[PDB]
Amino acid sequence: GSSGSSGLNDELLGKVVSVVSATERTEWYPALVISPSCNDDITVKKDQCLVRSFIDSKFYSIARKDIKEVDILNLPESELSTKPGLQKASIFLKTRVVPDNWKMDISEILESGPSSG
Repeated sequence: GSSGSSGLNDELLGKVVSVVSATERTEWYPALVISPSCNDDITVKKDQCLVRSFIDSKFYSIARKDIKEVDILNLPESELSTKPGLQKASIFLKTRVVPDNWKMDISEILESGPSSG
């Protein structure tokens, strides 16, 4: 089980992050940073980056200056058990595998085992 496939390795990107609201520095939501590969029209400012929400799973364009490391997998079961954007996010921090609803580039790699059998 290896299947060489380097999908741009990063520390901040490809991981869950907390987005700080511009209308409320307090309010923050989880989002899986990503790059506009498929989406073209999606114009990402120079000080902006594409992310993947863990609530509705929508594509938002925030500023990296609004993002900041977070501990979703460190959150209490109370927050996760409740907060969705967190839970899912956390799940991806434990299961390290987004839902088929995302289909990043692993959910498919799953398949029926390594290669039939």
